[PDB]
Amino acid sequence: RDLYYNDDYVSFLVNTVWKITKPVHIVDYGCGYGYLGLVLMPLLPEGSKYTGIDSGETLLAEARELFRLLPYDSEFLEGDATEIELNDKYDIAICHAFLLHMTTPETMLQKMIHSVKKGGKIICFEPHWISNMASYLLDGEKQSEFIQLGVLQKLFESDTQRNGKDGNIGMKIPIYLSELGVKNIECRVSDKVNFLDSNMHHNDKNDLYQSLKEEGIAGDPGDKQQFVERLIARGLTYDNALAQYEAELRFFKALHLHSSLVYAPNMKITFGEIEC
Amino acid sequence: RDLYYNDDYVSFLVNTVWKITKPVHIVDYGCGYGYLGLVLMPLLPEGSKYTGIDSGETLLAEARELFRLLPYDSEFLEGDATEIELNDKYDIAICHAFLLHMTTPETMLQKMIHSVKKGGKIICFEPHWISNMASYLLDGEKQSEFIQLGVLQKLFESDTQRNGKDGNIGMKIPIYLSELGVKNIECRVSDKVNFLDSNMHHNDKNDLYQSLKEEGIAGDPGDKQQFVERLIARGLTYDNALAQYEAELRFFKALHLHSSLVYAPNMKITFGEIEC
Ligand SMILES: Nc1ncnc2c1ncn2[C@H]1O[C@H](CSCC[C@H](N)C(=O)O)[C@@H](O)[C@H]1O
Ligand SMILES: Nc1ncnc2c1ncn2[C@H]1O[C@H](CSCC[C@H](N)C(=O)O)[C@@H](O)[C@H]1O
Repeated sequence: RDLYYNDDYVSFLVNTVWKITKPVHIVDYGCGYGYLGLVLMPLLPEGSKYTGIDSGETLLAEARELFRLLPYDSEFLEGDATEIELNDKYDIAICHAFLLHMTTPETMLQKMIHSVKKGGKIICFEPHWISNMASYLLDGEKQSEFIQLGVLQKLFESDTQRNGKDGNIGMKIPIYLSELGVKNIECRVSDKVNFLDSNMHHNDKNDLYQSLKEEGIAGDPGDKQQFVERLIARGLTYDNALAQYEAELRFFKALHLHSSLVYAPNMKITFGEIEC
Repeated sequence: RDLYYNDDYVSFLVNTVWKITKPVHIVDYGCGYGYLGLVLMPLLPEGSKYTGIDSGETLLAEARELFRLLPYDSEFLEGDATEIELNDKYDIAICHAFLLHMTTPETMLQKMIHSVKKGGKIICFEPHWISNMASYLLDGEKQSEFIQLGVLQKLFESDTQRNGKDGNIGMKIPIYLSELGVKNIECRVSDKVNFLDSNMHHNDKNDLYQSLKEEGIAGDPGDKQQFVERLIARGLTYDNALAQYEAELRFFKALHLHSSLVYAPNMKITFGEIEC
């Protein structure tokens, strides 16, 4: 949450850009444990309703227990978002890091749109891995030493061509929304930038490091052979998978609590309106 | 201007993030024709003073004529920003796409800081070419086809190692500011995303295309031989310079008025405070 979005910036989107003043009925697809709800409900007009959809039974159990303690009206539906049939029309349909797992993104977006009432809105929070990866700066190390953008670029394109899952879908949402007839389409990059400051000595700096590691940043690549073979099987040559391995190994050994790291997740927020 | 920043987002930074309520005395280094002033003065408290510094005589002539028609108190000083000696202390020292042209960024930043009064602020608007380049999506084309991130990554790192000019300095400002003792350092990514919509048929869509081209997006690479030799001389191999050429040629031929393009300049806005 606090690693991808600034609290003040999300409030900016809600109150200034989207100008939401009246309570809204929102549906969140692939809500997980209700992340997007924990982010937006506090900023939405009092009286707003939050409905999350997810197939993970355990996830919904955590979500329910989590929102049980909150003063927000929230409900969670268990079911396959690609087949679930809703009976109501919502003011806003949203999702966070959901569409990138869909083999047929456009279709799922189509379904989300159909669940929105005329004059309603659709907001998608999706990542753009390639811009995310290019948004790294490690003091004392050349980016190309621990991040092979060229290899990553080919790798993410290959995976998408295979199963269909698009890790860079965040920048394509505007186009999918356009083809689907959505109006007033606009995309925005979360303004969030994380800065692990080597000269900041405070508990907050230590907490940021913990969050970074819990997110898997600069994780151990593991067994070299399994790694190279795993990548080669995804559409990469041997010299590419190797360069990638040595790159990840370098990052694993270079990053530590005392380091200076600047990172902008580059999350993509696309929204548009449903033709009245 | 409108290609790199959203009007509402800049106002957000001024009023909500920086919370500037009292009129401020700001100095802009390498102001060019006064771009940053045309952007911030309208949003700053009435009574604010704008002072720009630049070595380009013609540039300052245009700036003066441009601000002559405006209701903002503005003055332009002609001189080398790396040697100019100011007699006053400013509330805020700023710059836009200036530090990337400095061979010794840290030193110039040091000078900017010295021109700021205790309790004052320093705001730097600098680019991050690599994240800018990775932030491209062209419908109907694979990013790796018209943009070689791997080559660009090596290329920009090489240039920096040579003359010292850093095209990716935007993400390093926080670190330079940290070493210089600046407090409350925070970086933000402009939330701007340009979307040339193939399904939008309106004069605004045509204007966006014009702006994109005037900025040099997808420009003709020119003579193949001169191009490859030019890059090789900058620290790249032959197979890299060639891949780069064919990449730029593809973009030049693929992008047109009817295309769907999504682009997030990824400008980096770093700011901090001078200890008082
Ligand atoms: N057909 C489907 N229906 C519902 N959920 C699905 C799905 N296919 C994949 N998912 C899932 O989609 C979610 C996306 S990952 C987590 C998303 C959540 N909004 C967050 O940002 O934390 C997972 O929790 C997982 O259960
Ligand atoms: N030592 C120096 N003193 C003043 N200007 C300098 C300089 N070294 C380079 N420059 C310049 O720095 C500027 C940076 S490019 C333009 C910056 C302007 N803020 C804009 O965004 O439009 C140029 O106008 C050029 O004149």
